[PDB]
Amino acid sequence: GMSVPTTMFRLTGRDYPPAKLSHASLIIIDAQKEYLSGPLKLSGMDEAVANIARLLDAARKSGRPIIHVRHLGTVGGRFDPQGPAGQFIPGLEPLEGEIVIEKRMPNAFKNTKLHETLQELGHLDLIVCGFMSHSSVSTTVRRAKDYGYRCTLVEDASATRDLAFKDGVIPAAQIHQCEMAVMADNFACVAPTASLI
Amino acid sequence: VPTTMFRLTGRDYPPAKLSHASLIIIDAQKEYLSGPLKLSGMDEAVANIARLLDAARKSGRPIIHVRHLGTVGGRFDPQGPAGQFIPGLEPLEGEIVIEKRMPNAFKNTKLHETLQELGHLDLIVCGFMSHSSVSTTVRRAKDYGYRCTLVEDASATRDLAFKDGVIPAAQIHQCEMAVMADNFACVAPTASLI
Repeated sequence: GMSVPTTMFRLTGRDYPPAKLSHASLIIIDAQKEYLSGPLKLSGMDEAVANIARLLDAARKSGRPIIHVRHLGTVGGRFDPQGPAGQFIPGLEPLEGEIVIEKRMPNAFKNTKLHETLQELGHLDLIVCGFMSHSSVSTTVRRAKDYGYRCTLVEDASATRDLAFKDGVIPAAQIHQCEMAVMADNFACVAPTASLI
Repeated sequence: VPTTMFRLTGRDYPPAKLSHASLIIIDAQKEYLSGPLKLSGMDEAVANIARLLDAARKSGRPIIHVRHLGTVGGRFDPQGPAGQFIPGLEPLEGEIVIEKRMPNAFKNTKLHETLQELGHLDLIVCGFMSHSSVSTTVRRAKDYGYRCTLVEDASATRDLAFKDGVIPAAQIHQCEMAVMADNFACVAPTASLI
């Protein structure tokens, strides 16, 4: 057969199974209207949002803990909390009983008590989705590793945008695939929505 | 060509000047020269770390060597070659050495204490692997309010598996440099700093 890279997980024998929704807490990062238009408009949003909605539906049907994260934002600015950009994406609004936090940093733990909350909920397995894959999602998943959580990142329920590399452009798909490979190497199980619901 | 999150939020800062900076070299160890963790483009990355070290030493700057602890039968075997510094990238007396177990070089280390003691908000970061310990450490440094400049040609990674196959080291590295430049560090070549 064909030789391929080995994940840090498999090399060290630290690979864990993907999360089962039935034993997990679901975390939806930054499902906000900022990402539907303007310079932060993300690629492949129709399907990523449809998949977040599927995960939410499944989590609610199953009675699982659900945590919604949003940017604190800036009044009159990006993720404006007094304007459309700070609002939840239609269909991805929280319901009564669900946890909702506001954060300043890409790391959703920093000054939010997300750690205390996840301790209280009692699950080491986290299912993670949202935006942007390379920034708040990547950072939060990495931080969760430090606290000993097992993350399963839902690759088709997350998105990013085209990024600059010097005076050129890397498509959103290429950024996203690279970050999914990076996550799978050493920071999370990476899985499609259909495998969880 | 896209703008950055930094510029959109007005949170962009200038690249570091070596004269006002602390230099951090992440895991410049022999593990990454051979074996399953052999990284791509190491000849030039190591030559550039050596250039940064030279320049930092000539100018009397704080230099922090982060080394991975390692384990018997694991990576960076601390009783064997893999755990040693790459030739030419060894510390000199009066430099700092910090041992770590996790990709985040702050976790269970005195790296934060040390950076605070050194006084410099500006960090020049290089080393290995770009997507794992380097990316993680630079992301964590944002939390503490540090300004990072990541030296893209003094860092490296390896080919990785994904759902649709194998992504070459060069592609991983370029994408992570674009990611870093969006929201986590100024990204600059070695030549611009020395």
